[PDB]
This record gives sequence, C-alpha cells and structure tokens, in this order.
Amino acid sequence: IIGGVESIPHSRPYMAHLDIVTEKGLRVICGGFLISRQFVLTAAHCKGREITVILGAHDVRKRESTQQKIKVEKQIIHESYNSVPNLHDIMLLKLEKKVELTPAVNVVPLPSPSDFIHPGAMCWAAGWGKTGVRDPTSYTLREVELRIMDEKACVDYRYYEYKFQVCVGSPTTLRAAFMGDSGGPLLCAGVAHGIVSYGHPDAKPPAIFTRVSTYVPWINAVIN
Amino acid sequence: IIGGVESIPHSRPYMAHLDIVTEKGLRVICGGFLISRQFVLTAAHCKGREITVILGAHDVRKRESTQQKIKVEKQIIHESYNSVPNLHDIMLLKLEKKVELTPAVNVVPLPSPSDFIHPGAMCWAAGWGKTGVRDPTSYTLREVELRIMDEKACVDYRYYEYKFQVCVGSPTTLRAAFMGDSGGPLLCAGVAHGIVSYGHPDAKPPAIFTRVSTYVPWINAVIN
Repeated sequence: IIGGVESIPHSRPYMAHLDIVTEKGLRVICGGFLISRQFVLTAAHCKGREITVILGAHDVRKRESTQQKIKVEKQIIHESYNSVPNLHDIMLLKLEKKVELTPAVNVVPLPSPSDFIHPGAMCWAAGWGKTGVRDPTSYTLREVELRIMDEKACVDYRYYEYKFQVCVGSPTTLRAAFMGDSGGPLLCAGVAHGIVSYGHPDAKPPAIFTRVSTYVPWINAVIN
Repeated sequence: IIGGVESIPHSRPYMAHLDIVTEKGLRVICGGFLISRQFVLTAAHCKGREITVILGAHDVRKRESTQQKIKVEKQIIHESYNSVPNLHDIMLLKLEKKVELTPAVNVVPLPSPSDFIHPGAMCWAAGWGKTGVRDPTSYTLREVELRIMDEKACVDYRYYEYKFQVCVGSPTTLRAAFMGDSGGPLLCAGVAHGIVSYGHPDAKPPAIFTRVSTYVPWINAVIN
C-alpha cells in the first residue's frame, strides 16, 4: 500500500494474508478476504502450486495468538479469466477446514448483484504489499482511502472494461495499491466492492479493481 | 541446498542468514559466514540496498533465543568483481555492532594464503536456499557433502578460471548448492575454503565457488 497508514491491529478481521508457492518454487504474497468460514476471495493472478492462508493477523512476522493458518484445498479460477486483457481476475479459495469465527477472524459482507458503486465514493483498500515503487512489502497491515473514478478516468485515458472493473484513485495523490496487495478488498461503507487487480508499473493512479457486484452470482453458484 | 539434509540445530555457529532489500525493493536471501566479531563474508552478488544479518539461527521463522539480528554498515565488494565473468565474487559486510560470541554464534577459521584445496577433498556446504530447481527456499538450515573437482571438470566441460575459483561437485550426484545458498561457506577440514557463487540453471554439477585462499590478503587488508 502506497501513501497510506498502518492499520489498527485486528480491526479488519476478514483480511487474509496469502503465502504462495508458485510453480517454479517462488514464495510470493497476495492479499485476500474471508467471505465464509470456508471461502477466501482473491485475484486469479494469485494462483500457485500451494497456498497457505493466514487469518487473524496484523504482523505476520509475529506469532500472534489470534492467527489461524489454513491450507487451501481448491483454487477456483473464474472460467473466463483471460491472461492478457486481465479480465475476470477473481478466484475463490476453498479452505481445508472451516475457520473459527472469532472477533479477530470473521467475514466481510459482499454486495447484492444490484449494488453498483458510483464514481465519487471514497473507499478503503488494505494490504501487506509494497509501500513504494522501489520499497519492499510490509510485514504489518496497511490501509488507504481511495476514490472511485469515472470510466473516463481509465478508458480514453488508458485502458479498462466498466461492467466488470472499477476505476480507482485520483491522479491528484500517489495513493495506491501495489505489488503484494493484489487480491485484497476494496471496502466501500464496509462492503467488499472491489478486489485489487492491476495498474501502472509506476503505481500512478488510477488503477483497476475487479468489480465484486458483477460476480456475486458466480460467487454464490460456486460456493453453494 | 539440493540433495542434502537439515543440519543439526546451531551446530554451525558461523552461519549467517542474510535478508536483503534489493534496489527495486525486493527481498531476497543469501548466506554468509562470520569471520570476526564485526565482519561477515559473502558473495559480491548478494549486494543490496539494505542488509540484515541474522546469526544464531536454525529456523529463521521462529524467534530463537540464540539469534542476533544486526544491520550491515558497510558492503565492501572486491575491487575487481566484474558482472559477466562473475569473477571475484566476494564481499565483506561490516556490521553496525560487534556480535556477542556464544555457544550458538562464533567464527569460522580462514585458510592461510598458502592453503590450496586439492581436487578430491570432501567438503560441506550449508544454506537456506532452494531445495530443488522448482522447489522453494528452506526455512531451516540444510547442508550437503560436495566433492572438490579438477579444473577439467569446469573448463573444457564449460566455463571457469582456476586461481580464483573452485569446481565443486561430481556429476555422479545431484547434490548442489542452489538459489539462496549464494554467499555460504564451503567447509573443508575445519576451514572456509569456498563461497557459493554460481552454477548451471538446472543446478547440475559441477558448480563454481570463490576460492577463499586467494582472497585472504585482501580480506586482511580490508578488515585489519
């Protein structure tokens, strides 16, 4: 997270820190969010060989008595995730067990498929990702308040796809999600409306977030 | 380390685990070895923006009683280290503090400048690097027994420069130091004869270690 603040420990109890081993045996991180006692949402680009999910954390370098460390049974990738347009960057993780729902480890609400988030809202993104374009990932959870943009802010001024994707972040501040933040939530009035997906190599706003609203029907179909 | 075993915990008190922030804000590892209370030996390729040395470790993901975490003040890379021949791949770390010498944290002898290692000596290499070509780095120290080769084994069968470099490992075994083991000791007869420098991308033996003997007169002029 670029430009933001240290979170209050345990105040975002849905937050999932992902330890991923990639196919070529690289340890990589991603974020994610707990939406049921068994399912973590994250970004399909956070695919690996093996994933361990750490829940209940603040500082993942420390062996905090709230933490719950579970392995992933399944990685369920959106069946239309192309890996060039970056489109449909959403994945469900099935956990090996159910979590114990506790004050420090609990679920986040998802929208209704009718809920769309407007341009001009100010939302919160959180993660253990890089705090700079050349600064390393964070061992403690960080947070940043970001503004939902118009489609014009990412289209004719870049890239996109609006039904599926949110355009987030005003080029008037270096506030961003970055590397290692991926698959983290975007919260808007406490609801998971976005997933950190991608942006500019230089972290310059705006960035692209998957639009949770759209995929709620996919999410329910797989989970149920 | 590929094809080795866990070490017995704390049994190699010279061993340093290096935690490196690269100039692009990436966290990498290397190995290294304690030669005096203020200086650690390692590879020149293990250069970074910022180096944290952990002594007294076995499992670097636990906060073990024996550990001393110290920052590096200076990185002194050999004055003729090029970055194509990969020659002169040796670096001194000047520590911020002097270390406290304990049962778990103490120094390894250096050869005398007249002490060459022969072809056919049996030596030990230790590290926290990858345990296979596609397998992740190791959280606990591993070690492997390696066989010092004749020049022929790395020249007409590949690469080399004999005065400054050792060929290590028979093509009879897949035993190897790999990614993350860089900058670790090659122990022959009590004494640190080698530093893990480089090899083949398949990690197929033989590999190349810096010949410590040759660099002693440099080491003493820098430290002393």
